[PDB]
Amino acid sequence: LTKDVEASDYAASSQETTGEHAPVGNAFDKNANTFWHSKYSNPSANLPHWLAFKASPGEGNKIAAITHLYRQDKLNGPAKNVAVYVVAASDANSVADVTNWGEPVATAEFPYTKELQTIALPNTIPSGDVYVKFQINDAWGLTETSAGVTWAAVAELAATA
Ligand SMILES: [Ca+2]
Repeated sequence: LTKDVEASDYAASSQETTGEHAPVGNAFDKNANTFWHSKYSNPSANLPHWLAFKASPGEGNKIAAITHLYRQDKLNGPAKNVAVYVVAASDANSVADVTNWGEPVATAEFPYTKELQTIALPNTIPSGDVYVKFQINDAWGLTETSAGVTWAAVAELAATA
């Protein structure tokens, strides 16, 4: 019932730890002020960028939604076109082991905003413990109409059940 789910075993396509302290862990710490950021220091990562983690909802429940909160400080090309993949935690030893994520169970286009975004998931996803990949295919520019940025940042990523 609209409640948050234990996350663990965090992974990212890339992360910045040189130019600033922005590891994947920043996206799961329940602090709006901290964010994961893609590696932009040289050699910089490119799109798509993603975060993944394990969601543990309890035995008799299923994750209903992924939530995304951008950084809150400024508008710096927030995520635009996103995709969520899901597999059963049994599918591998850890998040990082997962070699096939299947078809996106959900997509979303986010408005030009810092506000919290919710992506409801289909009930065809496995029950109980799941690995989740949140992937950013496209980003906003520095205005709505300028060319999209090549980097990504997320202050918080979470699953509800
Ligand atoms: Ca954070």
